[PDB]
Amino acid sequence: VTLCSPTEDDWPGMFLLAAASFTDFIGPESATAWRTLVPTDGAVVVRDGSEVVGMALYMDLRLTVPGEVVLPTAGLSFVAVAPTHRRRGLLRAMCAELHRRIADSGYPVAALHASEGGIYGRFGYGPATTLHELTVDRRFARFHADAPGGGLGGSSVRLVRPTEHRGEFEAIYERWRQQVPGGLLRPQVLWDELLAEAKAAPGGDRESFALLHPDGYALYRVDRTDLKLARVSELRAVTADAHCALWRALIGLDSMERISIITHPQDPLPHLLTDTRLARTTWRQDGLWLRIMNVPAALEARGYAHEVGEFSTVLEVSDGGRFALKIGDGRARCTPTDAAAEIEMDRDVLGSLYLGAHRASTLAAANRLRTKDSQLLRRLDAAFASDVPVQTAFEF
Amino acid sequence: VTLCSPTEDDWPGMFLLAAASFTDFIGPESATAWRTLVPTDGAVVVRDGSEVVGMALYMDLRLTVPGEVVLPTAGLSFVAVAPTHRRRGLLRAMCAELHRRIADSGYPVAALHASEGGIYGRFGYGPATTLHELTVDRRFARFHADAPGGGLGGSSVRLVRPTEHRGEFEAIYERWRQQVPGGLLRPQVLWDELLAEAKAAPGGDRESFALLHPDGYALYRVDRTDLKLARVSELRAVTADAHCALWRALIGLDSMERISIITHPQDPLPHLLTDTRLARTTWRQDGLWLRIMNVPAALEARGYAHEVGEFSTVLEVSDGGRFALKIGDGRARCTPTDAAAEIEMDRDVLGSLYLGAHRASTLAAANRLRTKDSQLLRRLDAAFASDVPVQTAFEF
Amino acid sequence: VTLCSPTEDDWPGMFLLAAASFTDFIGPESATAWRTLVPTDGAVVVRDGSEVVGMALYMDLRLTVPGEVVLPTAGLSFVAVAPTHRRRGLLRAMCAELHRRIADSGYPVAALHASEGGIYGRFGYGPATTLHELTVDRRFARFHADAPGGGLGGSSVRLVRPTEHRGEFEAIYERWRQQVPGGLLRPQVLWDELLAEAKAAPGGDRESFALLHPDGYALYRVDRTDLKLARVSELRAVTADAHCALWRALIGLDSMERISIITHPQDPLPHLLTDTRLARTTWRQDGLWLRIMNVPAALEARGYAHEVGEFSTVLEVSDGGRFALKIGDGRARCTPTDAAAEIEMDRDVLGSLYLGAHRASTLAAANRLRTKDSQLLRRLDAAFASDVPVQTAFEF
Amino acid sequence: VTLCSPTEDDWPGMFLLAAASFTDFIGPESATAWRTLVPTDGAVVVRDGSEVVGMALYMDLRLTVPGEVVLPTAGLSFVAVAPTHRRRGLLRAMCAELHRRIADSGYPVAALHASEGGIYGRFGYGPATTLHELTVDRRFARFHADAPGGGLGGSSVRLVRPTEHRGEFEAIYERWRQQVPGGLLRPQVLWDELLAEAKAAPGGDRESFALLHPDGYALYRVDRTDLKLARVSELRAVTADAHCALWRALIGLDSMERISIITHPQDPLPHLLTDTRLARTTWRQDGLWLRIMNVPAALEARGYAHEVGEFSTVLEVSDGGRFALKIGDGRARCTPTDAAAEIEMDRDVLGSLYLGAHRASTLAAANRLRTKDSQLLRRLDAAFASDVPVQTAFEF
Ligand SMILES: Nc1nc(SCCCN2CCCCC2)nc2sc3c(c12)CCC3
Ligand SMILES: Nc1nc(SCCCN2CCCCC2)nc2sc3c(c12)CCC3
Ligand SMILES: Nc1nc(SCCCN2CCCCC2)nc2sc3c(c12)CCC3
Ligand SMILES: Nc1nc(SCCCN2CCCCC2)nc2sc3c(c12)CCC3
Repeated sequence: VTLCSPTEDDWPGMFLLAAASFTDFIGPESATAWRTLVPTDGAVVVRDGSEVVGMALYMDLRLTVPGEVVLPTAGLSFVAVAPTHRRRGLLRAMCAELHRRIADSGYPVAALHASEGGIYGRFGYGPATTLHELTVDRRFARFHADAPGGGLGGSSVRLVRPTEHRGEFEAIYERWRQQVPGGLLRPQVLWDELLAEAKAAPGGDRESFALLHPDGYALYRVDRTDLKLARVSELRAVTADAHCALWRALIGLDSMERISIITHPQDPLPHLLTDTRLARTTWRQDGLWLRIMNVPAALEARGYAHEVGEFSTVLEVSDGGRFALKIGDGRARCTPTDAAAEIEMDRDVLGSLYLGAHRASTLAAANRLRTKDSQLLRRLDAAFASDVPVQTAFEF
Repeated sequence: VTLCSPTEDDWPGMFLLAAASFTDFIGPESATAWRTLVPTDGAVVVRDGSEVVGMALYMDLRLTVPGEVVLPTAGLSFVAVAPTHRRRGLLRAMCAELHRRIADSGYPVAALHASEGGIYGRFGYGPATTLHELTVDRRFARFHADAPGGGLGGSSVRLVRPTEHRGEFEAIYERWRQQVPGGLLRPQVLWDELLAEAKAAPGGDRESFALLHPDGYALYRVDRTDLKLARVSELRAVTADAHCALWRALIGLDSMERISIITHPQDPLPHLLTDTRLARTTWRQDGLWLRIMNVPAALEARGYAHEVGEFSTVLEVSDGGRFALKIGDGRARCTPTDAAAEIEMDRDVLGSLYLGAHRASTLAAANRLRTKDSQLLRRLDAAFASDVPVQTAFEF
Repeated sequence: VTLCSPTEDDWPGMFLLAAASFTDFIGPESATAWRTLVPTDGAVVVRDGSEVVGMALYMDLRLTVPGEVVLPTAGLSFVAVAPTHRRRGLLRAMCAELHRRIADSGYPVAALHASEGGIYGRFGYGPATTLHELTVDRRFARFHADAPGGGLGGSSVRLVRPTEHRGEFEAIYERWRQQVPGGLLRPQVLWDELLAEAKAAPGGDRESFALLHPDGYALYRVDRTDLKLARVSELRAVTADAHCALWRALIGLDSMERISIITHPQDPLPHLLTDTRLARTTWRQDGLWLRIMNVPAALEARGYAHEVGEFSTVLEVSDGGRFALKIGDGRARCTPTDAAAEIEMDRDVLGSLYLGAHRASTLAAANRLRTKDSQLLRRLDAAFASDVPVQTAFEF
Repeated sequence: VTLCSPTEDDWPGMFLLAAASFTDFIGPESATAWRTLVPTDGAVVVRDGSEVVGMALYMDLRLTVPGEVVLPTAGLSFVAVAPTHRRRGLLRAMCAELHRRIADSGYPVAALHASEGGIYGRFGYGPATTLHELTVDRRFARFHADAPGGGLGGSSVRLVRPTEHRGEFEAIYERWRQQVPGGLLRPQVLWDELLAEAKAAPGGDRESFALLHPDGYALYRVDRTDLKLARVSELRAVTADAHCALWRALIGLDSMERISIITHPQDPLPHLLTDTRLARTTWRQDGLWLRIMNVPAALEARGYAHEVGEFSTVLEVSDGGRFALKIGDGRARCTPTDAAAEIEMDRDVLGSLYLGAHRASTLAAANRLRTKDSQLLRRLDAAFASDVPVQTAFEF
């Protein structure tokens, strides 16, 4: 067992390990598209003597963070150890090698989507966004008087075939991802994939329809087995008007009993209805996980709340450095120091604060984040908070 | 049909309407205890010609709000219209009469627990706290290295009969409710009720056990039908140590597969585990609903974030007044003005911001809260936010 | 934390730990009856500083083993560690102390019923009997021509109130337990308990009825929630005639769709029907677990198959001795030796072979039982096998 | 209605009756393969006046019986009566005709797989092997210290595409079926069928993967609807090492919660784990059914336990002959006699004892097997028992 970059002849073995390791694997001729996002030296394989018994890679991604700043981001994915080589330390070896390469390439952060919430904390990854399934019983749903877009005169929302309005979706998503923390550049090849999932499958998923507004879209389909449920796969809205308009259209799906969507905890949909409770939260999970690769480069890159006054402190990341952190005017300066640490935390905890989805107060309550001054805790809390709520772009 | 204060001879008719209207009604000799919390002229009945076809009352409560300030609070409850007198405007008449009496008595706020999330918005009530059911699969649960109270040496947590350690629970709850927004004074008679629910029922609920720490307690019981589920009815912890210690004890219930609890969205339990995901959010609802009875008295009474700098603005509540609002140094001054409104909202929306559980940004996104300056929105957001997270005390 | 025999004043604390540790606990005034089966120095408690945080005891039992031989048996039960004192090594301390006392008292074997199949292997306990739930769809059930007791003329089976025919049940059970491996003497106090479970509970279990034959009985009751299911709590038959007669009566319960019973894997009921498949096996578990306390005393006490010819060998139990074992004429001689071991196994594996419910071939296939001669394996297999099939008496 | 051998022009009508009679029918161009195993005069059809309203056939099979002896075996299958011709005695006519031809061809035994356990007893078929579904919760599964193949150094097990390692599977199965009672020669055409079921179906079964050891294999696939369940379709192991190695690989399927397999009651898997209970028995049924066509030829062909001493007796099969049976040195001599019968049974009961999966004691308890000497019962029991446990090869 040795660690190597895969050659063209390894990929068939990687696809076999993929098929056996991921229930949701989309076959090799669709994995061709994701491969384009893997840089030269983005992948490691472990061979036995030889078949692939281990693999991991990263993709080149652009992640939006608070202050509408776009970071280069190594997206970890396609991580797998053969069932025949468990408890052999292959993951520890592969992750160490990719993190070496990710750091040496100058990525300030790495990101992934977890298959279990227990594996990735020990490698410096912290859950950074929260998924929120809302299911609406749309038979009872009435919009509030105060809701926009309920006036006698035209609807701006159209029902369309997704495949025929790609450019409009691309345009809206591009505007969306640039102004929202958690947003990812979605390259051409993943739009090719998204619109091939939109056509009906023989004895699989049903036809996907689109609701198109000048400033937003929604892709939805009826569930395979529950024919009274509509699953909103993706809703992107740039303006509050577009968000409300699109929800009026979805509550107008009179053949459905329930609309379900995976959104963020600050989704305003409940407040659009006369009865907040009709939009039930039916499921919550960690979305994107973040590993801060370079602490000073990442803390300096994002914006901070203009509301909190200027303040200084010393932050220690366990096996990650000690830094004089000064925050004011929504910018941070982060420099090396040997001064006494006022605030200590593991690198994963920093990942979790970074997009401003978890409050420092909460992590401190669990002792994930040590300090002896609670004034500094309130300040971190307010500084790291995000004006624009954190959303999740797409699974990779 | 006329509106009257009930006399001693009306209560049997009220109890009949209660039994027919509330599935969870606890019989008349236990309703005797709650009656003590109803002031003279706290109740209205509607008689037909005569049996009770309508009733509503308020109880005298002390609600803790941000800045560890305790408000007198009218707690609405025992609201019911006979199934024979629907769409007759009896609720509108009864609520109007109680709100007249509540206001004239000098209560700055009123509060209730909703049976539906659609009834109470139009009477000025806004959902103000969020309930969060966490279910833990305790077979997989491992505490983090960073977690307190996992060191060789004594446990401070004891397993006890609830009935034999009342004074200790009372002491801990009193300390808890005084330092947490949403906290309610729990009077003697509701401790009498809480410990009568703690004994096993013939073909009903099972025996309740207590986990007692110097600085916290947990009441739990095994579910009636699911014998592998433990329901934590109530966990109160004053210190992070007490909260962690009590959870180590609950994960130690080796005969159970799952521990469920109703807590708040900022509960640190997920962050105590190596796997955040093992604490699944299985259910979310509006907890306490708030009606601000006197806008200037309530905005002046609570504390605000010291982090946001001093700022002034003009707030209009629909049919509720217009006020020059100046906030700085965590105090607010709120005075009458006829100046142009910068910020507008219905009274219910104010109820929802008041305990700092909903962000103004979120309500603004839904157009529940109108302004043309987004800088002022960020400021409201930060000012009204609560350092100590908002919890729910007990249903009334 | 120290290990002590409990005094009369400890038992209230033990009952508290019991109530919190066992979902099926029957309250203290019924635990009074089982207490009579606990000898002086049969119990250990661990106190903290003081409440009971740990307890274990054994009861004096008479277990029937192959060759209709009755062994004195320490029955372990009432084992519990407080949820506040997990991973503290209290079980290891308590089990060590009881095993010291059990051995020094001259018990050749100890036995228990497991709450998990993973705890008790490391303390020398092997699963020794197998439980088998058969559910019959009695609407389709027809007895075979070859079945006894289907002839024109009287039925010998009567439907009776259990409480009125105690002596007859006692008589039949006494005959049953003396001729069946796994049989236990059931003392007077556990008959007092068995017939108090036979009366209907308010919002609990339904009335128990009895089917009484001269040479067997069946206790059954309709399920709480499934009113088309009859649960046979206990069927004891001395003669094949009695077993068949009692099943004709149970298939005659025309208001029921299904009869369920927990029996042994060799129960002949399937072979009584024209359709073997109508008696579905719906559930299987380990019944009684056995720890051989004195290897030579236990191997010498039981009978062996007369069919296998005389043979000698050397058996090593890990940390349990090495013995020259000679078996012939259904007796064994077991003496100390330092000669080379032909057969090796952990003490738990011996427990599992002892009642002849597990085949040595099967344990050898799993490498629980090492030898290099497969002829000796066939011989062990045949010797240790039981003519009369192994059954489970009652849970303790 | 008359009984005829089908001509080439009957098969389309037979396939229609098949499609309407068997839910699991695989279409006509796959039935082409099984047809090759049907000898000339292996099939009967009943025509009405003309469409096929009745059919039955046998296939030429080689069944392994105790003593690693291989019998020619008529495998009954494709038995069907049109729903329009029930209770017309067509099955009785067709079975009589095939049994005439099977006997006259010199097959000592016939075998089938039942669609109901109630049809086939009256035609002389006895259930002879037992199926056992084990489901493992693989999250908790830990192998015992004593288990083979858990040492630092290479795994001998590989994850492979089934279609690319046919010869290896064939080799291992050939070795397996020759040394195990219940084993069947699997001809080339049924390997062609087995590896066409191994590829993913559009809106059907998922891709099948293989775990390959030098001395064993496992075919598994994720369930259609339960994506956390892996179904092991087939596990064949020649050595205990291979069996353990393959189970370590299956417990290493970390994306699955549960591994299910259909195996035999003596499968050693439970004993490989620290917790026997984690391998739950979730389902049991009759596997292969056996009809002894020639009693003396079949009793003479198989081996018997060498452990039981030489003994003689007289066996009567109802309408099947009376025989002087002498068993010693694991051989039997079976000759015609008119001497008094010591042991009587229906032919089906003999089928059930023949592979040594049912104990004579058990069948005697049900009066399926009459004798007045219980010493002779113990001897039959031991003689007919099988050293190597009885397994089920494949459904036909
Ligand atoms: N990165 C990829 N993603 C996907 S689908 C996203 C599934 C999300 N998971 C992600 C993990 C668990 C939760 C949910 N497919 C492929 S194929 C292929 C790649 C790749 C990389 C290069 C070859
Ligand atoms: N206030 C009371 N509460 C209760 S139990 C709390 C149930 C919570 N509900 C509250 C509403 C819906 C959700 C859940 N019982 C009684 S009796 C009695 C009173 C009263 C007042 C005076 C006579
Ligand atoms: N030995 C006892 N048994 C029972 S009920 C049997 C339950 C079976 N379990 C046993 C374990 C798990 C499976 C199923 N109750 C009591 S009270 C009391 C004793 C005792 C001892 C002295 C005070
Ligand atoms: N013998 C065959 N088997 C199968 S699939 C095995 C199904 C098992 N059943 C068997 C019975 C019920 C339980 C389960 N298919 C065919 S097609 C075709 C034949 C045949 C014979 C000649 C044309």
